[PDB]
Amino acid sequence: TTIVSVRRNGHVVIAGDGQATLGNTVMKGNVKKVRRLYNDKVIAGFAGGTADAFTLFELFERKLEMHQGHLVKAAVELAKDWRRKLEALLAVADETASLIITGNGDVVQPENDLIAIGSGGPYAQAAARALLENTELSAREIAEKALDIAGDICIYTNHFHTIEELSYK
Amino acid sequence: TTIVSVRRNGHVVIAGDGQATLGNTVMKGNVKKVRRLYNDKVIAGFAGGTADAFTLFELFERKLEMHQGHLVKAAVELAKDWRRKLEALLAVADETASLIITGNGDVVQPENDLIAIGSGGPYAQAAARALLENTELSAREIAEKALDIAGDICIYTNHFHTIEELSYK
Amino acid sequence: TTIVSVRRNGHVVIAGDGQATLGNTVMKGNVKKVRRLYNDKVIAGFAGGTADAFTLFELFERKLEMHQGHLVKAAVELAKDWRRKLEALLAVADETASLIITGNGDVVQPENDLIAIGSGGPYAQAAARALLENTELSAREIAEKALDIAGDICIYTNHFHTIEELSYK
Amino acid sequence: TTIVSVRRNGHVVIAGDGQATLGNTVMKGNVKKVRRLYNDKVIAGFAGGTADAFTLFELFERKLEMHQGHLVKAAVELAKDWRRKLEALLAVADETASLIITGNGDVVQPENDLIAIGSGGPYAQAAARALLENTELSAREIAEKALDIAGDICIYTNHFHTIEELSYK
Amino acid sequence: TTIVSVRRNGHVVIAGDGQATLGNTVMKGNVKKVRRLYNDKVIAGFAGGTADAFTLFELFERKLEMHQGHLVKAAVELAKDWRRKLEALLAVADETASLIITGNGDVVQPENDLIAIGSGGPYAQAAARALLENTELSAREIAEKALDIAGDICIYTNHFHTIEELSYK
Amino acid sequence: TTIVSVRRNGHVVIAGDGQATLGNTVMKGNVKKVRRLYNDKVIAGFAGGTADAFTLFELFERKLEMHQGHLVKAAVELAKDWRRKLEALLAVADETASLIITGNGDVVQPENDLIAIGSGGPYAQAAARALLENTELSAREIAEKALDIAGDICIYTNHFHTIEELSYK
Amino acid sequence: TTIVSVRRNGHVVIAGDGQATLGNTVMKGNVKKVRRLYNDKVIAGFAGGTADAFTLFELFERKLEMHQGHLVKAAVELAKDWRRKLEALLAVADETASLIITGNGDVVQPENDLIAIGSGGPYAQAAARALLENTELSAREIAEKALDIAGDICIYTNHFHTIEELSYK
Amino acid sequence: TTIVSVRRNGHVVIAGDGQATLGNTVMKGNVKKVRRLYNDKVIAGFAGGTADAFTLFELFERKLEMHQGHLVKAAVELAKDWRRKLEALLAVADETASLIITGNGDVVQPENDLIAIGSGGPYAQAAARALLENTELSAREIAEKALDIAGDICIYTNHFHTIEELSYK
Amino acid sequence: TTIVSVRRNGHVVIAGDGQATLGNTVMKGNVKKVRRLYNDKVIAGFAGGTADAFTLFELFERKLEMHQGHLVKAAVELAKDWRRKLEALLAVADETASLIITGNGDVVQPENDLIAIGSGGPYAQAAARALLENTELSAREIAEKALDIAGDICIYTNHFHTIEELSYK
Amino acid sequence: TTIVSVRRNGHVVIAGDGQATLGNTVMKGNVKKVRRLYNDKVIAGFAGGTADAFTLFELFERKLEMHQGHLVKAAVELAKDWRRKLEALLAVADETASLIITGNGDVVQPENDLIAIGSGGPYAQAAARALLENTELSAREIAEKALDIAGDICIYTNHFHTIEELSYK
Amino acid sequence: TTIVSVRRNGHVVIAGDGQATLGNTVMKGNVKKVRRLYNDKVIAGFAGGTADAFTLFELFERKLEMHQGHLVKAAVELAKDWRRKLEALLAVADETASLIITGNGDVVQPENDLIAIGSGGPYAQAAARALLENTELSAREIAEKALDIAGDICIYTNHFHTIEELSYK
Amino acid sequence: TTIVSVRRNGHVVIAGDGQATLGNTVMKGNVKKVRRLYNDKVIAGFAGGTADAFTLFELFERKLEMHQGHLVKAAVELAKDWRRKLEALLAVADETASLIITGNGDVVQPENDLIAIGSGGPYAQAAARALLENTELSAREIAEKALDIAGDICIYTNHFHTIEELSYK
Repeated sequence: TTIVSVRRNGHVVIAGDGQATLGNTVMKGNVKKVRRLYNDKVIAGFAGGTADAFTLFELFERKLEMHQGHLVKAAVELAKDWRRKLEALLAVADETASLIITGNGDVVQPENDLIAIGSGGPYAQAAARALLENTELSAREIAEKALDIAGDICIYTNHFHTIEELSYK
Repeated sequence: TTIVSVRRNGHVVIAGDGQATLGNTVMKGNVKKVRRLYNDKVIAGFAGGTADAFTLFELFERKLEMHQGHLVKAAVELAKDWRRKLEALLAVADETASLIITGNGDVVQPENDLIAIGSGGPYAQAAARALLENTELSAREIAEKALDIAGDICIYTNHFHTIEELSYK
Repeated sequence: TTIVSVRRNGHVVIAGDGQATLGNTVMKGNVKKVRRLYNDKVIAGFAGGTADAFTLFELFERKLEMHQGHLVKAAVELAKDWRRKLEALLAVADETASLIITGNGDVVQPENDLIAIGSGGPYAQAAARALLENTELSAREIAEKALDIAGDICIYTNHFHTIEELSYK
Repeated sequence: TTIVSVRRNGHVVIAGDGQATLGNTVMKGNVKKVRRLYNDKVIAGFAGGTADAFTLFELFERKLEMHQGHLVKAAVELAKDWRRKLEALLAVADETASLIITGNGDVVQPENDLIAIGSGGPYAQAAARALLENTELSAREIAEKALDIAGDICIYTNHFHTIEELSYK
Repeated sequence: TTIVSVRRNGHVVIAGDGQATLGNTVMKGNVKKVRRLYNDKVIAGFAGGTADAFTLFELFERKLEMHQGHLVKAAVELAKDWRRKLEALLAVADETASLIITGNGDVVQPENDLIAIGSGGPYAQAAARALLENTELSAREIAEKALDIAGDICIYTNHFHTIEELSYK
Repeated sequence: TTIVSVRRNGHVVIAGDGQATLGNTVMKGNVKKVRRLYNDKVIAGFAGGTADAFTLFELFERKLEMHQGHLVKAAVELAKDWRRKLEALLAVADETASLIITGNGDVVQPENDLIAIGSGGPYAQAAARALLENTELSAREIAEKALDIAGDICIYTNHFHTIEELSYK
Repeated sequence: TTIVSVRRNGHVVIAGDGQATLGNTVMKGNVKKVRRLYNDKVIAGFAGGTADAFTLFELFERKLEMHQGHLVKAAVELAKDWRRKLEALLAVADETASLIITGNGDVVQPENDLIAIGSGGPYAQAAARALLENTELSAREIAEKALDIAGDICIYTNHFHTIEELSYK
Repeated sequence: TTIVSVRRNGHVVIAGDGQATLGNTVMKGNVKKVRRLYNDKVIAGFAGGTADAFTLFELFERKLEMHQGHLVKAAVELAKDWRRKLEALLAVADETASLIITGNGDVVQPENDLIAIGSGGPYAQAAARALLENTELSAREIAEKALDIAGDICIYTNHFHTIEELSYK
Repeated sequence: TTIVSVRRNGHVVIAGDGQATLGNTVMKGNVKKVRRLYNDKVIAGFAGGTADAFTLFELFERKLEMHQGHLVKAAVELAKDWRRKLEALLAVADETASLIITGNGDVVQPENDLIAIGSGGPYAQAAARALLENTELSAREIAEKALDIAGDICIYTNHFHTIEELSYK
Repeated sequence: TTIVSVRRNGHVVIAGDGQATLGNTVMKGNVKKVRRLYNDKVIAGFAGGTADAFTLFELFERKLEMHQGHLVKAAVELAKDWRRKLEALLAVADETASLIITGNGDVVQPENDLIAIGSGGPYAQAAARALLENTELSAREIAEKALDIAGDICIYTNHFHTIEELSYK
Repeated sequence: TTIVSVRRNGHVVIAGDGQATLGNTVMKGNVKKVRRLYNDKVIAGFAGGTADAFTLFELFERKLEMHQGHLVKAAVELAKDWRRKLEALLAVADETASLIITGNGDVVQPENDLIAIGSGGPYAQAAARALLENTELSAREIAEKALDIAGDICIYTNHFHTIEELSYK
Repeated sequence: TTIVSVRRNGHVVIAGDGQATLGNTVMKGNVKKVRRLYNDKVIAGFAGGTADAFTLFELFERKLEMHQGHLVKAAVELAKDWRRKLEALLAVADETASLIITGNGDVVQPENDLIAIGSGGPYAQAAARALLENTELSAREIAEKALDIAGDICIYTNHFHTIEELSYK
């Protein structure tokens, strides 16, 4: 799996592949790993088992309403509620911030709001970081291009894309 | 990796992917796994390390000259010379026969001259066997279509193709 | 085990083998892995332990009545009730849709309503996909032929068949 | 793999399946695991890798000539020559005796000249022993029927047969 | 251990050995693994820990009274009450049917009412299947002879016998 | 540890050593591993951790009162109550019967009421069985002599003795 | 396996079982593990692979001639010649002494010329030691009775016997 | 460690880090992993043990003289001479070609003369590939920037650089 | 990770790196591992998962208010409340004392109020101890210099710093 | 860790080292492993984690008051609670008795009130036992000298001492 | 095993137990582990296999003659001849020095000519060191008393003694 | 084990501890791990087995004479002769340079001629680096003080010192 998030110029996106691997075989190639939440002003991407991550969605989407729609707090609260047999990673972003929510119940603020998680995560991070620091490409162009390179390199990442973008100020 | 060989209507082909995998990463995606030998009337495909298999080429191409270019004998003789470690598989075919030459030094005659070796071997075998018994497709069409399906399913097989065909009577 | 589902021309079928394996030995060779439900206009096939899957039947057949006989909703509802980790897979199809219901509680829509689950799943998928894209065979002919190839290749799949077909518009 | 040998009424046979398994997949289903030697008055069957066992053939067939055609001595001598990186089992029989030649270099005289080696060995032994002690069936009938049952039970044994019989006094 | 059940000509029997093994040592050699139930018109044999299986007896003998003495229903009901893992296997038979009740809570109808469970199960199955298909022996003779062979082959099965027979129409 | 129980001529005894071993070192050499229960007409010996076994005592001594002082029933009932994180063995005997109560919750009736459990169990069993079948020694003499031999042979058994005898009819 | 040697009243014997075990299955039950040497005034028993031990025979029988027939010296000399890829144990006795010759090349003088080697060795030692110290049985009676007990207890020892006795002064 | 090679516009460079890791500790941070050869018109970089790789240098620098200074042939010849207990990777480039020389004795032509080997190899490949396909940066700028990103991501790669450039035509 | 605490001349500091490692890759390099508490007269540093340690903060900051602001008691009370699925270390200091609060619920008083915890802990301890005993550097200078050396040596520690100082009497 | 207790001539002492080891590194060298309790007429020493053992203190010191100050009971009650994923040993002594309270919840009376627990326990036991049986040294002299020897031999025991003595009648 | 050597007042002794352990069982209890050499003015003790150590004897006794009878001489020369690698330890002493000769071919001068090797070595070292530093006992008394304590503590050491003393100036 | 080397102001030293550890016990505490070579103008220290390292001495001292006394060349030549690998580390220094010679046959030039190898190596590196960069201490003072700290922290390093110094220009 590979989930990428890039933020640039009042835009933020999350892109994910669609590969589901069982052993050395592809079960499915069109998995939707990126969705919108909270009246479509919150975007999220997941890596891991479809169940555990879907648990996290509701569990997170709940905390969003339960906390006004405040991204950071909703995530922080959730860090306590998971602190139990789940293994998945969650990439979450809105107009204000971008974070990662992990299995142990950690909440992580990526360095430049650049998120790259999954098996193919580090490869996408390398491509994204490169494009960020040496081009004037858009957050959507960078995330998409980084995801293709990751799929080219990671055996467990493909070339099916789901991309959700968020325009703001 | 995946190597397929199909024989039908005075034609015989060998098709192979181009993926070289190190761990979970792709080192190279355009490996040439299929070549011609002996004045281009013998075709061969390999699966395994580039070195050990290249050893087998020369070691086999030698026995071809050393034995008139009689395919079967040259292979059988080689079975003794490796009977010492090498881990690679060799698919070899000509106008007359088609065989597999393995690491332990075995020589195997496939059931209907259908060869499918490599990690993605079995999946290509299933696709080929289906096409063979249920279509009127050519040996080249069948091998190519089986190799794509194998690449689609096997994590260790890609969609780069090298195909060598041999027309005869 | 191998369960195959093919949909073509107002027909949909599910086919399964009959092998039950304990270690390296065959316990039973005539397991019924495919049944009809809901007044025989819903067909289902399972892979896994006879118990956990039979749990899923009732648990699913319940939701069918509880939800009008609506296939998709009944499955989606069940995804919550299992979200307690049973290890079986369920292939379910009717006139309208075809889905897979897994252990973690996921519900999956296969790409072209082609379902291939079990140990021998991928091999049947390869054969089915081939036949689908290169013949004019019926959904029943394709599923049966794909199941035989799977049984030929999978050590854990045999040649006992249970097939349930569904004619509609 | 199963190899069976039965001796009864001046007859002795060796029967073997044809399955070659790689992981959980069948590579080949028509392997010839039984042959004749020494001007066709010695029969042998093998279980294991095609190479190591083929080494044993020549290595054994050599000792046969080197020792007159005396079955027992030729085998005993071989026990020293292998006393080194081979893993295979050898079933050998003639007019006089029947033995097993193993990897460590042991030579074993089965209890009632009933030999059953391979993964499916014990199941064929049980069927054979039953038929032996409770029927008047021929050595060929017993070996064949025992091999089918073994193929039915062993995941690693099939229903392809190679049978070599030997009539004498 | 080994439990065998054979049904033939209005007779049904269950036979079991007496070996209790701890590590590589025999704790006890005269374990009673076969008993009668429900006014002695139901017979049962068990494989596993003496406790867990004895739990199953009462738990099963209960359902028998609770359900009229109907063998199949009593077993099916029990499949729910155990749905923890108990680790034992239960062989149960009467005038009407013969079944296996397992640890996960499965209920299994053997192919020809031939039951062979335990470590030595498969060997007894092979001998029984042979005798069944090639002799005219009684259900008691076949079960006993199959149990001896299993004890001869299985390290964990001995030659102490407990046999319960049931004559009917 | 070695606990021995012998029954002969209206007498029954239990004998145990006194060694407590931690790694390769002796912590204690005078452990009391044999006691009397239920107004001193029930004797018991244990092998394992001093805690888990002492749990078993009370848990067993309870069921004795709870069930009249009936040895067998009290033990059988206990088999359910332990069917959980204990690892110990219990040897229990009275005027009527002698049994072993194990960790999984099994209850075992030894072959000739001869009990030998612990690391040095099998050696004492061999000595006891010998004396039983070839001398006219008393149950106390046999158990004591078998325990010494076991201590001589087992690294984990010493020569400190605790013996409890029970005279009856 | 179990090899026993007892010396008493100008007699010395060696007794061994006949079981050959492969995994959990019995290959052969009538192995001859005890023989005579050097004009039948030297007896020997072995435990291990039939090959390595047979190597030891010749290698030892050689040193016997090479050293006059002196038991101890012949064994001691051999200790140097094996001081290399053999794993077997050798029990050797004559009119004068009794010893064990092991794989590392050690020569061991048992305590009271009582030898018990093999998997079932210790159990036979316990029975033998008991009989020795508490009966007036003959060396042949003791060894035989100890071997039966060992076969009763060891999973890897049977009840087939080969006994060689030696009468002297 | 990380070795990168980029070729663009009549330039070719090799860049490497300087980290030497022992366990989880840094032994040295200024290792020179890139050098010039053959009168400074051949550049090379290595990954692995300082010894084995230095062996490869001389062994390769030898073949360069021994073969005119022809890069490809000198490498191919070396592939035979190593076809033995070395574990290192070699990156080699000149005016004409760029190759990798591995431990098994393989010679690999990278896809677009882009070489990225070492633990941090794949991350540098992703950054380089990105810059190549989306900027107009120089081969030196790309290699340096890709090496920094690799050092940022790989625990086993640092930010010490050794860069050798080659201007031609 | 690496947390250092030094106390000297009415000053006490805590210094931590910023590296977050996942596998062999750096997720984040600017983690804040040191904070102030209780109206900024208590400083704390953590090592481990961001979640479990953040649990400890609140859980500890709670006990501070709950206990007057008494450092030692608040920590000791917490030792009971965690005596449960957390894995983190906590370095805590004020005007009066300095302690470590671990996962099992231990509270440890370091030897000279010198705290060095984390993967790079011991290396920082060595540098700090050296500086302490051989220079007149400030507690802040020592901690910072020790942290750099630790980051230079530990693969899992970087050179991002967060330092909190506390001036008192 | 090494805790020693010696009782002689109306005196009883407990001595412990101060080493705390993490991996192969010393975290702390002046740990206080011996304290006084219950108005300083009860002494105790611990071995293990500082937390779990400190739990045991309070848990034990509680039972002391709760039971009067009667040693045995306070310790026995504590054997409950630890009787819960935990590990620590406790040495406890007063004017009347001396005992060990372990992790499983056992209470052990040492042979001659000589207690030696911890990694270095056995070595101190050896030295103490020697001095006891061959000198007229005081209980304090013996315990101190035994502790030094243990620290000299045990890698996990040092030469920091904490000694608490108790004079009585 | 346990070998002790003590030197005091113109005396030097070597003491050893007699236990030979196979698995958890005692093979022999009266092994002679200490002998005299070189016209009985050199004493030696061994720990390990009887063979490898006996090799070392001759190999050492040889070098003694080959080098005048110079103890240190003969041992250092031997260090080269063993530089096999087979497993035994040798304790050697005369009028002048005392050394240990190990498997890798090291020669070690113990601290105060106190040698304690074997499984029970460290325990004897502790007892000896105690007695040495706190009594006026003889080298023979100390070694004997230390060996008993070691036998009491070590599971692999018994109370059979072989002691060789050497009086000089 | 710890070996430290510091070079400062025309001086260079090597310091090592004396601990030899077997399991968790100290075999010896006064091992000499540092010596002089080549007419006492070359100093060396080793870490590892006494044998393998002593091999390295002679093997290195040889190359010194064989190569004039040139430190670097003698070491480089040796790198080939070791390229069957004795597991040891070698620290070597003279007037000109300082290097490490490792087991795989690598030769490493430390960063500032500061060498710290062994289990306690990194701790001594931290202390040394600190002293170097923050004091005006001598190379001998720094190495000794760093070795003490390492011994204080490493469980496998003690406080016995061997120091060799070398004065030059």
